[PDB]
This record gives sequence, C-alpha cells and structure tokens, in this order.
Amino acid sequence: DEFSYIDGNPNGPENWGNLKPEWETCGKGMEQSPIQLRDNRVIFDQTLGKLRRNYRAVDARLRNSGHDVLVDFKGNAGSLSINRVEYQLKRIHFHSPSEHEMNGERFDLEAQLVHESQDQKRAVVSILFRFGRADPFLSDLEDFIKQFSNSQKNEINAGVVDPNQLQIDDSAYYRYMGSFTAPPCTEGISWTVMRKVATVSPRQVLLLKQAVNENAINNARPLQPTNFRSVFYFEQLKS
Repeated sequence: DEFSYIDGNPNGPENWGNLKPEWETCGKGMEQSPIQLRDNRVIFDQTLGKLRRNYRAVDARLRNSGHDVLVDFKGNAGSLSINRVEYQLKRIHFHSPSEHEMNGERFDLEAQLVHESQDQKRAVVSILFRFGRADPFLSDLEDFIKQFSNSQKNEINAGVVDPNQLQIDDSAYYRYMGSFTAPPCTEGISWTVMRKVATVSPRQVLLLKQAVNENAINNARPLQPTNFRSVFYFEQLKS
C-alpha cells in the first residue's frame, strides 16, 4: 500500500526494508529478486526440459494496486508443472521498465505470472518485452486498462481472459531461487525467466503507465545482489 519506486525517497526501494517490520526481508534477505541474468555464469541443466504449461482461458479481473496493474483470474486458469509439482496460475503483474536484466540489457516491459501449488509453494514465470508489434494478450485488455486512467475504479471485470495468448516460448529459460519484487519481498520463490524476448507496442506500455500512481510510473525494483546463488539455464537443441 505504502512504498515508492523513487531512488532516494524515504519510501523508495533502498528503504523498503525499514518502512515496516512486515517488509524487513526486502532489506535483509540474501535471495532477493530481480537479478542480473549473465550467460557467462549460468549452469546448464538439460534435465530441466522445455517448460510445461497447461493453461486455461477463464474469467478474470483487472486490478490496479496503484503501483502495478495485474490480471487476477477468478477460475482455474490452469497450471505450470515443475518436477511434477503443479503450480496454479493465479495472477499476472506488469512492470515497466523490466526488473530482470539479460546480459546487462533492461527491457521495455516485464510480465510476471504468479503461480501457487496446494503446498503454498510459489513459482513465477517472467516474459521480457521490447517495443515492436503489439502484444496479443494486452490487446484484448487495453480498453479495460484505459478505464483506470482517470476513474476511481481499481477493479474491472475483463471477462474471460486467455493465458495462451501470452508470448511464451517454452524452449529456453533461466531458473533460480529468488523473492517477490515488491514488499514483503518474501523468498522461496522459484523464478523462471523466458529466454525469448516478446514484443509490446509503445501504446500498450503507455496505457499501463497511465494507470498507476505517480510514484510508480516506472515500477521496476532495482537489481539485487546475486550473492553467489546459482542460476540454471535450459535450452532445447535441434540435437
């Protein structure tokens, strides 16, 4: 509710950990996200496999927390499987600019798919976007997003929303253990960042930026220290 993205503000990212006891891990944890992703420091693990997703088009609500817009699925939007553990797709958050970097490059938008197992284990799958051709997923969502832009509504029924419109190429990704990228910054989160970069139009990102509070126009947390944690990579060969 009460944190900013402005570097050097009292509530900005470097102080999140000191704003309230519930947020302490933001400041004290050593497996925080996002991180730099560096090809020259990854561990190859072909045993990871192409990403295995079983997603369903379900009814959803657009929500505007004031610092991001997220899609919040009502029904069972399906699931992501990792080592036969099954994580249900719950929410998709939007950050502009990206929070993760790949080889020192920051991207124009990042979408973060939040999944949860019955055991309450969390897995996030991120998509990184450059400006280009419109994103098919956000296309169906644009008129709902435009509403946030002066009106006091911060929940809108977006109708049935289809997660299979998302530009996700399952053949290559990074894999590491990290944290939520907004308070409470809880750790134990499995992150998967897709190697293939998507496109989004400037208009779509404009719409998202129009929707949040002023202090969150850019809503990317700064990169956090890797701290020697491992970063796995998988990529499918022709073979």
